[PDB]
Amino acid sequence: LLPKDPDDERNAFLEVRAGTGGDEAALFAGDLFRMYSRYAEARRWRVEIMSASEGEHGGYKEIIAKISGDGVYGRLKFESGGHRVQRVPATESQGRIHTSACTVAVMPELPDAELPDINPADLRIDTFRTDSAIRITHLPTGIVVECQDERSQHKNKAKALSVLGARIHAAEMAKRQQAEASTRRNLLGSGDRSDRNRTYNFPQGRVTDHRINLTLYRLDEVMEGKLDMLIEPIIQEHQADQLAAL
RNA sequence: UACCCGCAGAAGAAGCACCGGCUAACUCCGUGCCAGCAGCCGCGGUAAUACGGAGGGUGCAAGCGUUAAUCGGAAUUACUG
RNA sequence: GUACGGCCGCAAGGUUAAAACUCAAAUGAAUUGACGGGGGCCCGCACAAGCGGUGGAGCAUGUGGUUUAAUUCGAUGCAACGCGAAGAACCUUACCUGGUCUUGACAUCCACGGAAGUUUUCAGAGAUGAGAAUGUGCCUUCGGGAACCGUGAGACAGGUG
RNA sequence: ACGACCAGGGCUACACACGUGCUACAAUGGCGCAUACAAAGAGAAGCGACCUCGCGAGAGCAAGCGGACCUCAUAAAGUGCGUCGUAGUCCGGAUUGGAGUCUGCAACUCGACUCCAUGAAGUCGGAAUCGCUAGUAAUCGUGGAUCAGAAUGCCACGGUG
RNA sequence: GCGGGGUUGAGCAGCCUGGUAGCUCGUCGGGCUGAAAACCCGAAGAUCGUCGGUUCAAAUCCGGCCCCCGCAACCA
RNA sequence: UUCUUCUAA
Ligand SMILES: [Mg+2]
Repeated sequence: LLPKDPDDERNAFLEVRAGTGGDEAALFAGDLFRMYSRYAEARRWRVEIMSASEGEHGGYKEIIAKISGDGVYGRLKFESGGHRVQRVPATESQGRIHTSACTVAVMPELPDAELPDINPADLRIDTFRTDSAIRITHLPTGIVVECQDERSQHKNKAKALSVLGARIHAAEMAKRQQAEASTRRNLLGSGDRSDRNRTYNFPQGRVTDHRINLTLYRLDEVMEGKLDMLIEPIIQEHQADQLAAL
């Protein structure tokens, strides 16, 4: 009955990087990615890693994936933000609590047909080491998306453009939503993609949201993909933001 | 005018600060190195006497705090010293 | 001991000498320690002297990793790794997949209704579903209870969380 | 329901990586026959002779012994002879087919063992690294617990040295 | 416009008159260390830029192209 | 002869 965001039914391009705190966050970049792998397989969604980058110490410097299926952006759009891990390092033999965090970007599946204002004069495309590596740079936004992991040039080009065109959608629809003042009533959270949304205390096994301040000692389950325990009450409060302003 | 006389009924009249230590005075609940606190040492990194609330208590009192400000403590420019 | 200025110098620079700022310390000796690619001493299959073995092979066994609906969990320098576990076909099993159950398997309390209990048929993977003969061991100025089943009420249980 | 019960699963998966073992790469050996020699334990439905039958795994009889009595119980390395003749071998045994045996509701996952066939790798192992100072190392058997069944493990025990 | 070259990941040898893919580090894995380095040990990886031809056979020889790299774009 | 380093209750 509620007027919904029509990009919710789109799928999700996904962008995870390493964060602050050292290898712990870079591990925690790789640690979170297994959960969404468990989640999207539980959600019967196809995980498609478009590009990946470790810190070569067991932790991912970054990773770009696409998760596709049924209403994938409508379940993952809330996740974009800071997410903190609290644990004890293995090189520490005293129990000094180091803390680290990571950065999340969730974008709708935006086709280039749904991107009419794309312009190759507004693009800068680099081909390097038949050369298979593709670096596409969107000139008015400065958005640079590389793809080199495929064996051929044509496969890397569409993969570097689709994430970039999603980042054009990620830039512009954020710049449309932050411009609209009364539309943010139907919005759970701040609307910026930088809030420390959820803290992971591992010795407590604690999952603690911060936008609704929902605390769970269910981390072992959640890390293995029991995440609709969290995503659904977010939407229940997100649509409570939608219903109470109507 | 001061002042004096009766008049009504407990009637018409109490608060602010603080309680980890220094420093008199504490428990409980929320809270979780967040929110905050803070003169100093310092708290909050789930069991907070230090955060917020409750009660309870301390201390002043029609004020109570805060800040600014000057000397003091400082023999910390030392004549004393 | 720096900036600026003065001073001096052939120059190098010297000399005179700040403040903004920032910290809640800085330092001094001395003490117990620890540590030393310091010194001295002593001891150790520590080295030396010896013997065999591992690492190569195959397999057992364990962990990691990976995988899994699940591969239950713990132990991971020495001092985890044929460890927990002196022995996972089921059981174990703590895990998965379904099937189920809720004063609950169980403790005790509390009534209530059948003495228990005895044999059986069928459904069902089984957890269970009605059939189905009974008994009166116990006791009583005898709810038929207690033993022992079932029902109910909550007290609570339970948890290898 | 992080509680209770049932079946089935899984705890045994599998590119790998490591630990720890076991068995090898042979002639001081292999194989065959003959023969010598323990110690310590275990045992009542037990240990189960004895004989029977089965190539054997076993099956049946069923003594005997709660055990300084009987059973387990024949120690093995060895000794003696024969044989193999320096080879992937009469080394070595992986794997796999077949066919059983036993256990236990039940051996698909997922058992142990027998028989037949099969006969990988392996011809002393890089950098490295381990153990051990005498009955020790080395090497050879035996037993025990755990245990329905099921140990190259663990715990003992002797032999040689 | 003309010359040059395009080679395991990388940077490069060999490119030899065509029967012929080496190096080094990197990588991977062990060893060493309490750990990381360093070092040691062991591993693997190339269709020789491209489209073709000549050839018994092309990295090789040849031709065209892609890429650059050099060079030259003069005299009033 | 040679011989470096150890984030953060
Ligand atoms: Mg090792």
